[PDB]
Amino acid sequence: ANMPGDDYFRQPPVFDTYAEHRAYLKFRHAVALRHFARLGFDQDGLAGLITVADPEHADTYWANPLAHPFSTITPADLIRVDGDSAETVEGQRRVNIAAFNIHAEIHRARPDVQAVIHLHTVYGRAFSAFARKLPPLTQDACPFFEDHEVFDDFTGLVLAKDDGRRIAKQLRGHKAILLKNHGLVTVGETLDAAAWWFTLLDTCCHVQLLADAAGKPEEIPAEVARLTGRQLGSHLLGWNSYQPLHEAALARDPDLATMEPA
Amino acid sequence: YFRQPPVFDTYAEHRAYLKFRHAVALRHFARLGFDQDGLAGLITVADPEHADTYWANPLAHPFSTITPADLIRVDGDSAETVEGQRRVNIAAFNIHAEIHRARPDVQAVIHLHTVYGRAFSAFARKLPPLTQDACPFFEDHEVFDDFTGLVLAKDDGRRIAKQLRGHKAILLKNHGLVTVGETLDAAAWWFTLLDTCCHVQLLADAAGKPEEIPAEVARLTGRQLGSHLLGWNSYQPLHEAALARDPDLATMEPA
Amino acid sequence: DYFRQPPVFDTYAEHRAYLKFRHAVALRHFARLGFDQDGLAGLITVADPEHADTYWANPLAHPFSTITPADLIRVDGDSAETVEGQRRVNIAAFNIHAEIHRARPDVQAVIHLHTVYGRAFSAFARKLPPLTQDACPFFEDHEVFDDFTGLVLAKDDGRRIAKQLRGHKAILLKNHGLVTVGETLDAAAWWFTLLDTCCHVQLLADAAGKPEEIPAEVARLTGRQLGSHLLGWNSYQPLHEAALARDPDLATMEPAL
Amino acid sequence: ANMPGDDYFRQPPVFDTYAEHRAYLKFRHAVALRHFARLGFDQDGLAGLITVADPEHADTYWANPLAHPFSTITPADLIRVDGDSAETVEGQRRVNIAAFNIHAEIHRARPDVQAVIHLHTVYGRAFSAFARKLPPLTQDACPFFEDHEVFDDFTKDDGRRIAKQLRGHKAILLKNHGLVTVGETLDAAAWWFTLLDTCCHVQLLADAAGKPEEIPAEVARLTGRQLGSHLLGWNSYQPLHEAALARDPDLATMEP
Ligand SMILES: CC(C)=CCc1cc(C(=O)O)ccc1O
Ligand SMILES: CC(C)=CCc1cc(C(=O)O)ccc1O
Ligand SMILES: CC(C)=CCc1cc(C(=O)O)ccc1O
Ligand SMILES: CC(C)=CCc1cc(C(=O)O)ccc1O
Ligand SMILES: [Fe+3]
Ligand SMILES: [Fe+3]
Ligand SMILES: [Fe+3]
Ligand SMILES: [Fe+3]
Repeated sequence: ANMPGDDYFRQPPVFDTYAEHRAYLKFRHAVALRHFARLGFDQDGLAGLITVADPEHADTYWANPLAHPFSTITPADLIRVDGDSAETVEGQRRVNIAAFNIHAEIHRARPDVQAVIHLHTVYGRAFSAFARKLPPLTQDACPFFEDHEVFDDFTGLVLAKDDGRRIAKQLRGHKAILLKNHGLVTVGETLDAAAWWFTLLDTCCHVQLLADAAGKPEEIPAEVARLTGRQLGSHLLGWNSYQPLHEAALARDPDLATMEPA
Repeated sequence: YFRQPPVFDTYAEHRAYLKFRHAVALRHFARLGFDQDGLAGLITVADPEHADTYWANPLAHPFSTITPADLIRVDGDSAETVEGQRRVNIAAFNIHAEIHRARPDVQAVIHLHTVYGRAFSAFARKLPPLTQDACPFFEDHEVFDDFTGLVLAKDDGRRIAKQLRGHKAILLKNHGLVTVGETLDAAAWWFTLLDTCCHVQLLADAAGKPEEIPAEVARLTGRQLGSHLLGWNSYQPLHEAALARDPDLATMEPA
Repeated sequence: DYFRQPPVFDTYAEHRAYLKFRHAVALRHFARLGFDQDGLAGLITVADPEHADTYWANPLAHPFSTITPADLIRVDGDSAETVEGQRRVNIAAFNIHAEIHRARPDVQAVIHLHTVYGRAFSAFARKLPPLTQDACPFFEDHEVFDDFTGLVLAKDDGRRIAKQLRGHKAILLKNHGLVTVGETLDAAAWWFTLLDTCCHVQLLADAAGKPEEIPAEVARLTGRQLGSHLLGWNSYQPLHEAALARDPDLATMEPAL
Repeated sequence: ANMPGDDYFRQPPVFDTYAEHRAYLKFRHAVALRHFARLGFDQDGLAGLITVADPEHADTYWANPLAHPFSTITPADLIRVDGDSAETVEGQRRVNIAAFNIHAEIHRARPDVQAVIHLHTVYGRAFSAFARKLPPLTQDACPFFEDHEVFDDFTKDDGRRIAKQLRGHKAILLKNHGLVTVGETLDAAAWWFTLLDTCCHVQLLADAAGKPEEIPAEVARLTGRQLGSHLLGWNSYQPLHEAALARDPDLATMEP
């Protein structure tokens, strides 16, 4: 309505060639893993995965390889994985096939999505144990209002594609899904937006848990939550919100910063 | 016994001091983790010469890397950047400009989105005088008891400014904390202290049923520890600690 | 093919050098997590591969953050005397570890560190529920030691703990803290790391409300999938590597092969 | 009881000269402040104070000066303060006179005590709001069992009242305020402070999570005797001192 004008926010970049787009994505992919490591989302052993669709090779995805610590990962460590077979088509190492099954099915169900993020975190795990939608407790939780789901089954590791299919079906067109008794998944039209939604979702889980422990807080009414969610929950806002996180992660590691593509 | 805020002979010297302190305060807040909030956080500092214009951190610049040269000067009425190229967060700026207009005594307004501040703000409740450290807020802060989404209309900023009255802080319910100060330093101390007090209150409420300090004691304590002089002085080691962490920024310190 | 396998060594000397290096790095990993703040309380023992009933240990009072392979001491199981090195072990903690080692010839390493979440959860004298997938490795595979008699200054109290542990991967010493074991140091250190985080999650969820646990039959299946030695060993690898990357100086002490 | 023999633990050092003793104490004092800064106990503005009695000059105390951040302090920044007047007798800067009044009265009441520590912390502040003794919830809390008090009022006369309530104990909880510990050495005092804050953290979390069971008094008292002596506190602090040194090579070089 009285939202800022067209030129207020920065726009996601567009690239001439697939190779230029790919170099940009692999760098942002590595930086996002460094950002998540610094938040402590790298402690979960082999559980964490970020997939980014290759712009040129349909139905193949860049991924962090099994067991590589997020804190040291570089673009050259990323592997490209075939969606259907989960086989590595570029690189030597394998992906986490269970996590990858979930991601590939989400990617297949969501052609609009460039990136899927699933990391095992403390606040995310704890909140997921309630099998409950994230309430619109504060303005910052409103981007998820009427735009996330709870996957209300838990059948162990997703070793059958059918489990991935069921998760993707429950996600529908939403930005996030809570795997009950498991943890958070976010998606985005860009890696940047996906990584912002993940960061924000974990912080919202933290806030909700603490407020519930401390007393009986009041949530924002639906009508205001929905308005606020429209204001703050768009791809453009998510992409823009991620930028200082990317930049801050660069400033922290001069070595990674030097690998930024021309 | 206490140090006094400095006096300057020229606007240029005063301005350079303010911009340096402004950037260091952002580095202090980044180190506390208050830089995780995307585009939400804002600190405004009145320019000492140019009435009704305010230095601000620009939209999307990470607090951890910001320098004086990154700060933008923004016109209070239009929210237009009049010095620098980048834009301010116009929603947050609407709140700050209205508070500045309502409070000629205030040099600085701070609003950052934090975990403890967000959580506590969800209760729409004044911060109790639970410990000595919470007493600076006792009978000196308000709750803004409305939430209508982003503050995109100056009128909503006006309402917040009206509710703040002469107080040092206001809790925007279901949103987060705002503090003010006669100096940037005092404002940044109040913000730091308020977040810690929110943390302590939430933990104590979760753990059981704690007892507050009685109002009579709280008010006396609050007078002792809630003055501008105390707030300004309390901030000094925080400024210095932030400097020690970045030698590069430390070299940009004016004389 | 998919998972890596623990290494096999041709000589006791090569095995030993590998273990001491991994032992030091594990202590660096735990320091970084803040599990080094407990004064003298924390202990990791690693069985020597050649010398029966003797154990490498971190020495009393050496900070985890600076420890190197050369600082580790080898301790006799029965006497708790240092047989290699100069310094003494924490004899109370060692009594527990020696008895567990004696009871569990399959175990290479025993880990006991005093942590905030571990201590807090241990105050409830309660098994760790299968609240999330990550807690399932402990499902039907850990015990609670349901006595607390002070420092373990008698072998007999170590015996009681070892008896209650049975064949499990972990035991919660009530009003005290966590102990994990493993067929390798790596797996033991992964179980400890994971156990502490699971204690954290359980405490927060119980504080926040009334969460629902995974049903037993699903928990048991998940626990078999994620609770094997192979999975534990593999899960630890990025933690070892991340600790190395943090200290180039320690990283240079890595043995070859 | 079944406790280790004579030579098992290291002993606090003895010096032949006050000059050597003093240089040792000032170095340890600076390092302890670095240790506490790293724990985040430096966030509390002007609130935090560590006093260390000078070994030679009666009723005078080394202190961190008002408003110097803990993270950067060196031995040369410490000031020596007269107990009675709170005047700086060595150095230029002033101490926090309010906090110092509490410390000086504690020192006066406790000739056995070398060091008094009062820092404002999150878990300490929160737990102190309950005006309740720290229960023997885990082994680690047992050093405080029957060896700490709650000051059941609101903050020289105030210092006197605190010192009276502390009696011969290692710690006192200032209700609705925060923690104080003391020690026969700086090292032991700093260990008790570190440990006390962690114990407050554990107690708060366990009380939030449900209804935990404490160690019975008889076992708590035995455990407290095993782990709550000066010797054990001194020894427990040593890795914390050494770890703090390893973190700052620059401070490490100032070691006497
Ligand atoms: C067995 C396998 C293919 C992968 C291992 C693995 C997967 C996951 C997960 O997807 O949640 C979590 C932890 C973990 O270790
Ligand atoms: C639409 C717009 C002007 C600004 C962005 C923006 C503002 C705020 C806020 O003021 O609370 C929080 C997050 C955020 O992204
Ligand atoms: C008296 C003695 C042998 C050892 C010291 C000692 C042991 C323990 C323990 O095992 O839990 C914890 C702390 C500590 O200081
Ligand atoms: C007025 C004065 C001498 C000191 C100020 C001061 C005292 C205290 C305290 O004693 O608890 C805490 C914070 C603080 O800022
Ligand atoms: Fe998973
Ligand atoms: Fe805001
Ligand atoms: Fe122990
Ligand atoms: Fe105080």
